[PDB]
Amino acid sequence: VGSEVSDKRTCVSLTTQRLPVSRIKTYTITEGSLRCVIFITKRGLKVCCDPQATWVRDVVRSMDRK
Amino acid sequence: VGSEVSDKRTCVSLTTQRLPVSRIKTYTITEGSLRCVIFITKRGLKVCCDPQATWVRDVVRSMDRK
Repeated sequence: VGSEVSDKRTCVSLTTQRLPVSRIKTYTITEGSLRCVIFITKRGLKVCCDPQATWVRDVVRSMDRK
Repeated sequence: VGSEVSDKRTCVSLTTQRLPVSRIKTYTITEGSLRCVIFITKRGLKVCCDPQATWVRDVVRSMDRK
């Protein structure tokens, strides 16, 4: 959520229950080059599948040899 | 049988994306005393959390090898 609503990621957040969870944990699903992140919260869950969509050449990484 | 039906599989579902998935799979979360079942589909995601209440006898799912 922010002061802009255009392109975040394709994530959906569904609110269910109000029962406490052990910890707000995130699960990553990786199937067929598809990532999915699940946020378990005490008021709902966020599930966000990403087919490496945001994976562009940003920043440009280069590992220092050693 | 009729219009009386407040009982349903209490799962929250949203349809997002349209990319084919490797397998419509389910991940079952068990954190604390909370169970959750996540359906990955090629056009949506179903997250069904169960704090151990939706225990009905049907479906009969042999655990698809995660």
